[PDB]
Amino acid sequence: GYGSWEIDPKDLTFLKELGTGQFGVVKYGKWRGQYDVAIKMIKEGSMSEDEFIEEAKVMMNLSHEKLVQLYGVCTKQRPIFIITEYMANGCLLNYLREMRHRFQTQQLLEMCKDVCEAMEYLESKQFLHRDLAARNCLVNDQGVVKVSDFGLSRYVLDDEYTSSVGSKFPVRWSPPEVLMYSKFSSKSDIWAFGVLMWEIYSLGKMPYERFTNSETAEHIAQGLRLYRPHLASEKVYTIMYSCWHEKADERPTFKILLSNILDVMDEE
Ligand SMILES: Cc1cc(Nc2nn(C(C)C)c(=O)c3cc(N4CCN(C)CC4)ccc23)n[nH]1
Repeated sequence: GYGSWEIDPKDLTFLKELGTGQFGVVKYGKWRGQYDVAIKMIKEGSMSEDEFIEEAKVMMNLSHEKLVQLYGVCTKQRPIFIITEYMANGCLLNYLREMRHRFQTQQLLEMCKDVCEAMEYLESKQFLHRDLAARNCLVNDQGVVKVSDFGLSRYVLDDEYTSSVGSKFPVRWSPPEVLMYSKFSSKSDIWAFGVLMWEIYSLGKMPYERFTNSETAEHIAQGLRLYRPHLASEKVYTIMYSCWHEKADERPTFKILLSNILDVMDEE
């Protein structure tokens, strides 16, 4: 079985429906009567057994404070449950678009820092995310941003690349070598991170806000990039822009990006 990862359904309680997507309903509940959890009730026939086993392995091997944590699964009942850590402020993209937060740039840089820490860990484990974007990060009650949409959490979040069976490609988060040749690498994650920084500093604007995906691909083919968001200092823009070098091998690592971000944070 799944050992300690197999959660006893008797230890779950339900409080509120958070969402309903392609792979089923997500509810906010408690585990053991004390721990806040997001509970995904998997729609029967939305994923195969092998897919589940593969994606479970992914989440069970990876663990970091800035990665949305799997708590467990219930697999002896129908429907299947996936139990994850609860993130009270939900999706980062919607969070950024709420104008009432009136974010300081210090807050925005800390969001970047949180994600960069998670990505550095993934980098260290040789794990490629492949769909890093604000829509795929979650925010907890404390304003801490964490990366999700990996392994089983792809199904929890009703990932549109997964639910569209590859139809909806993240063009606006992709480097030229991906758009041209499907050449995925750590450096395609690095590129995505830069675009994410841009999303954060643009308070959740769609990247290439006046372009189609097709115009976007042409724009980057001309060596052109996203402008500096007004809220981003020149130093911050230098960091995000470094992620978009034409040559993949000229792009920084997440280790370097984290050091750059911290240096700017301490400089304020
Ligand atoms: C996996 C996981 C998901 C999760 N929490 C939430 N997930 N989702 C979907 C991604 C399922 C929401 O849509 C959502 C929305 C909110 N509202 C949104 C409205 N805002 C004003 C208050 C917070 C909170 C939490 C969530 N924690 N862990």
